Amino acid sequence: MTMEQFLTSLDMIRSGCAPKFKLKTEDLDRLRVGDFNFPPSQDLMCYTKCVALMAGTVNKKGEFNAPKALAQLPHLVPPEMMEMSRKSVEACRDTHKQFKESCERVYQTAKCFSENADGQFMWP
Repeated sequence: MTMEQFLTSLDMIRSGCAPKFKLKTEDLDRLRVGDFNFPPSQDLMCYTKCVALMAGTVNKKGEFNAPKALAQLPHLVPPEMMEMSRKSVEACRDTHKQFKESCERVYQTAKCFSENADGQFMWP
């Protein structure tokens, strides 16, 4: 995918997940720019799970599949974002083990991605 297709993909992914939850627009805006520096609601955490499930990077128990994530990357991010994404997958591959609940596992892995992103991070 191109950068242009990626940016638009963010909205398309959000549209298939956001209606399932009660979410604040201001929280979604902050995740969109990689700002995870605020307390999430349960809804917001499960929203992040719905997104990762769509991407095929976690199972229904929210366990992060780092081999599959790396295999999926070309269908998720453009070339310009591959190396940053690969690095973040490696840094955050074990975050899910600290947590037991599925939504929480995904949210904390996403939060780790944002903090280990050596550049601009964007979430659907």
